[PDB]
Amino acid sequence: KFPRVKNWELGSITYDTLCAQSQQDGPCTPRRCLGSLMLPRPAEQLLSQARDFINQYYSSIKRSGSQAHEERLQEVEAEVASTGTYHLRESELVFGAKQAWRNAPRCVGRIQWGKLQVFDARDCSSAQEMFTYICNHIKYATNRGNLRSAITVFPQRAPGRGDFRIWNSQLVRYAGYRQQDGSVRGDPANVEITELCIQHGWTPGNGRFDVLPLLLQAPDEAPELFVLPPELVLEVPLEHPTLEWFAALGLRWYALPAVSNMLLEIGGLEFSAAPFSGWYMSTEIGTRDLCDPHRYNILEDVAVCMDLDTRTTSSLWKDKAAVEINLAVLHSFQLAKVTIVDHHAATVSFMKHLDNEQKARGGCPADWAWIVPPISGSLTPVFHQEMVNYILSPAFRYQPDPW
Amino acid sequence: GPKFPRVKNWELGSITYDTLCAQSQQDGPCTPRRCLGSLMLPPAEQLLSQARDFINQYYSSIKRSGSQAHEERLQEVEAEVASTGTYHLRESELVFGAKQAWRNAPRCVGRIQWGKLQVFDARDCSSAQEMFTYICNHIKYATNRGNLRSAITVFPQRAPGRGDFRIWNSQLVRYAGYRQQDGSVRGDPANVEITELCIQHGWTPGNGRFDVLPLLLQAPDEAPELFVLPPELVLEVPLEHPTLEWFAALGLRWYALPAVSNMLLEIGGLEFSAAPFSGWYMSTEIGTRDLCDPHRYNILEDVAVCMDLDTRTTSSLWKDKAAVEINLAVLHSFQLAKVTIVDHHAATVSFMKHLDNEQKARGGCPADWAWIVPPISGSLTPVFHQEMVNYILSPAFRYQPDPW
Ligand code: HEM
Ligand code: HEM
Ligand SMILES: Cc1cc(N)nc(CCc2cc(N)cc(CCc3cc(C)cc(N)n3)c2)c1
Ligand SMILES: Cc1cc(N)nc(CCc2cc(N)cc(CCc3cc(C)cc(N)n3)c2)c1
Ligand SMILES: C[C@H](O)[C@H](O)[C@H]1CNc2nc(N)[nH]c(=O)c2N1
Ligand SMILES: C[C@H](O)[C@H](O)[C@H]1CNc2nc(N)[nH]c(=O)c2N1
Ligand SMILES: [Zn+2]
Repeated sequence: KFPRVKNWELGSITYDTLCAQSQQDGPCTPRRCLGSLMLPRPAEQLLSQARDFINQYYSSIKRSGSQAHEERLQEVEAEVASTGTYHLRESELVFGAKQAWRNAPRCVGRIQWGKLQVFDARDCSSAQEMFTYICNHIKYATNRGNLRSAITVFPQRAPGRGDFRIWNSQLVRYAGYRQQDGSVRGDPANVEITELCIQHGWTPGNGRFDVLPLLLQAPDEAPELFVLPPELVLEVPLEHPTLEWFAALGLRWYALPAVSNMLLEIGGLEFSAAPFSGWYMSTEIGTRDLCDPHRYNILEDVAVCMDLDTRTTSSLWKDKAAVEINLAVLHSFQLAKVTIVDHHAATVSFMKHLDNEQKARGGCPADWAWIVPPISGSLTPVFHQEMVNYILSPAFRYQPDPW
Repeated sequence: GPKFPRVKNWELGSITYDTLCAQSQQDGPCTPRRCLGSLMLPPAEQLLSQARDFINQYYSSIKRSGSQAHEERLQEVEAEVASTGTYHLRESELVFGAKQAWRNAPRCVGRIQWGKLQVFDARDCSSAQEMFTYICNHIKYATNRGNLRSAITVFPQRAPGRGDFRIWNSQLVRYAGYRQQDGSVRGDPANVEITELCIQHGWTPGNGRFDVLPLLLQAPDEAPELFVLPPELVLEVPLEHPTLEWFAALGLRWYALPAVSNMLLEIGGLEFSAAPFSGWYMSTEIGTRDLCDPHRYNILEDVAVCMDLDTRTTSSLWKDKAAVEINLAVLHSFQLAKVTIVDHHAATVSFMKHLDNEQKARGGCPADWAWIVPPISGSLTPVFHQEMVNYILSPAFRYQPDPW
């Protein structure tokens, strides 16, 4: 009923009682576990999610059962009954966005959950306005290299109409241009979005690190194209502390990781555009973005530069090259004074987070496969820690692509 | 789409559907409400039903399903159980069942080799001395002077109110771990308990970092007996590095033969409590886990110091650099000594081949993602980008409680 959770390095045990608060089903059944899959395959229900959430909020400010709490429940009941929906107060939105981050099982960065700047953009009525808000978000979060976590929340989904959406998967992404002979120039993960940007009238570049425009969509309208001013997009040229040829690879990455395709669910309400951003963990760039074979795929090139023996896997050329690239990422961000965290530091701070949440809430939802870094897994404390995954609300969810 | 889990590979963009999971007769630990896949640990006519199912599986695998021989074997099994409460496997049924328990093991990346397993039948064994003889022959065959061969030895099955055959060691070859006066451990900390049990049963202990443990072997309703493995039978590999000359001076070594001795082999409801099985190593098991786990030999710092890394800051990636060199030392030294070993790249490539074989042969393959993905360079291997369905099929290897 309540899972026993063991750490195998330390021998310590806890019990997860928080999981009893889950009201949504994940993908697993007793017959089979689907925990390694990336994606999933009336008024009285909105009302009961709304009550839960308002109960969560008054409990958080230590005012459960108070006058303010009781009247807010009534405001919500009256509004749903008359209209089929309701609206959040700004402070409730602020609390709900922090909770959705806190509740995100795939995020190793949750020790920071309390420190989140929330921009209320729910008075947005046009793609133009979305663009201004997003530029403000980026300027704030970037902070000249001293990165600050942020989320901008555009207007909620409504029964009668289309969604506000950002078509891009992140605010900052490099173009992937499909070539004559089916090779890719740039980031292969962004081929389709690059093609959508072009067909909506973007004049494309022809480099490996061409920052994409945004496609922003106000309800029931064609998406609109907005070029991000180059001065807003902070980037870090990649070089290596001792390998001098490395800088000649012309490699670079952007400071700001900002997710823009996820849906923020709070108290039954859905925010289909609510982009959020923090700072990078070095392995996201050094290992996945640069070394994935279906991404920039630079491993072999680096290994050859290092004069390694590329003909046999057993020389561990791939491992040796991957470490140096992750090292180049860390050194380069440090040198350019741009916030970054390495995978050892991040995972140690996640273990602390696990302990804080154990005392605070009797548990912490975590997806082991996503928490464990993609190199040096067992060299991190999290490798050795059992984890319970489940869905709490407020939540960030996946949603279908708008096109 | 199909009413079965859809499974994607994100590197290649390819899709399969797992139909094999429908044949799972046993619940794992997950529910719709929470996933517990990262956790290391979880008969009147219930036996008949498991036996019938296994016999159906055997008759399928030889293509005699629905035949007269198939129906007669069924009848023979229920009659035996009807009159004695248990039944017994034919030789060829044991061989099939043992290979299928390996095939079915969600945590094993070596499964491409599953059809190639020497099965030693030791169901006539009646004493601890004879268990020892059997085990020694297994070790000789399996080791084959460095050209390793997968093998399993199967001792008599659990019987109605009669003691189990048990091997007390979790592996046939393990290094002692000696609890020191200052709280620390000399040798392998994983093995402090079994080490202290061996002494308690009369072993005279060494005091080294790599003392091979004796076996504690238990025949039915008898105290376990202690058996020292003849040293010439236990092939070890001293560890050296290909370019770092000082690495040899560290005096590290590991044994050639990984052989699990504490797992239960269940076949058709029959339970083989002593059934040691063995293969060859994947290099990360030694150079990443056994040598670098903090709660194991823990040599990362020492190696990083020799390599002159900055061990005072995480962001120098000293741990990552030392671990790569240790894994390379393990591969290099096994190669030089001509002892079969597989690195984590080759192993994982071969496991993807296996997945594609099993998709065609059976419609899926149970796989535990967290165990299959290697402990270093995870996303550098193809298995990282491959979704996996995990579920229990039988025949199976299972954990069982310690005999003490
Ligand atoms: C402050 C620094 C932060 C760090 C170092 C960090 C770290 C990470 C990392 C490494 C991932 C895995 C990314 C991947 O493999 O694609 C991730 C996932 C995620 N994080 Fe964070 N995070 C930070 C801030 C935030 C913030 C502010 C939020 C939201 C308010 C957030 C919410 C999420 C969500 C929803 C996911 C899952 C993304 C998905 O499913 O695709 N994180 N986090
Ligand atoms: C041929 C070479 C083989 C290789 C390279 C190999 C590889 C591995 C590896 C790397 C693991 C993970 C173990 C750990 O981290 O503790 C493992 C687990 C396992 N393998 Fe294999 N294997 C091989 C042969 C065998 C054989 C012959 C059997 C049985 C007949 C077997 C059955 C198992 C089982 C049951 C586990 C899970 C053990 C547990 O849950 O504690 N493998 N294998
Ligand atoms: C098919 C598919 C759909 C979907 N929605 N998401 C994915 C993978 C998720 C993901 C992919 C990338 N490239 C980057 C991030 C930013 C991760 C991040 C966020 C923050 C806020 C900080 C940080 N360090 N990293 C997340 C795949
Ligand atoms: C003490 C203990 C008890 C228990 N119930 N479970 C475990 C974890 C499993 C395990 C642990 C270790 N150290 C070694 C192996 C050999 C794995 C192996 C086997 C074969 C046959 C080949 C190979 N390459 N590796 C398996 C440990
Ligand atoms: C199939 C597998 O679940 C998939 O490759 C996951 C593994 N772990 C991950 N972990 C993180 N942090 N990000 C990822 O994209 C993935 N990919
Ligand atoms: C907590 C987690 O379940 C545990 O540490 C697992 C992770 N993956 C593993 N993978 C393998 N192959 N072997 C292991 O012992 C483990 N340990
Ligand atoms: Zn699961």
